[PDB]
Amino acid sequence: YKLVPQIDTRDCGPAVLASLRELSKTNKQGTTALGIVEAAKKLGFETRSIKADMTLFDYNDLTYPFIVHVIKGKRLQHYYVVYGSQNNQLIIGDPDPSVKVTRMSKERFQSEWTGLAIFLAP
Amino acid sequence: YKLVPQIDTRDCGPAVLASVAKHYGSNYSIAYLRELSKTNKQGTTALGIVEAAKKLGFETRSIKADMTLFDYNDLTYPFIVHVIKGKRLQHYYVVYGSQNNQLIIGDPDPSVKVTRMSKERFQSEWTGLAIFLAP
Repeated sequence: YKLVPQIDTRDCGPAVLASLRELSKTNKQGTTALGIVEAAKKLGFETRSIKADMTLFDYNDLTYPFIVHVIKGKRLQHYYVVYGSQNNQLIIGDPDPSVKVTRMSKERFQSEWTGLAIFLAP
Repeated sequence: YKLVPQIDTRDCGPAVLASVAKHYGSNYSIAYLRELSKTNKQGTTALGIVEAAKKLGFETRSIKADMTLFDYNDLTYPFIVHVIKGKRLQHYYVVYGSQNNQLIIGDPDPSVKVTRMSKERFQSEWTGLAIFLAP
């Protein structure tokens, strides 16, 4: 589960992306979903974004890994990486150096998750 | 329910901002809120709406909620919500009230403007992010 951690309080977008700062745009308020999409396009990846709910993790034909837009307190533009699910838990990567790859409850992820999932494939 | 429509492909953020700051008197040009909210080619981010609304003399609180939020009658309308509309992954609405199983929303889209919307459709578009602001 190779995850590249964040450094600045703004590079969360790029940080999930790699797992660059200018390609999306990333400015002071972090990246916008459209920015992640655009930047992933430039890098030779097909992208489809979807608005989903928890049933997305019931699907067996889900192509991991992918990006999710999440809200952490007042990090209203946060992003995770989703590598898989196991039992009733998710394996996610948080660019936040204090978190990185973690087991996370499906409940907790539901509380943070926008429903925005960005899928990419070459 | 007054609503400042969007013109540019990017100004949805600024447009909901003006549309609300208008409700408590203040009038601002979209070209300016654009600058305050740091809106670029890729629209505004929730942080942009928050910062800009503060700068405009508003105490603001953002929250992550679900539809149960509208089962609380002492909800103070109006407020801004982050929604997903098609490829418009950053769209925003104004929420003016609720009546029946339906909400009254303001969509800066000149073709939409103020509209009633079912609880279901709004649930499908909505992030859960609600931005409440007060002078």
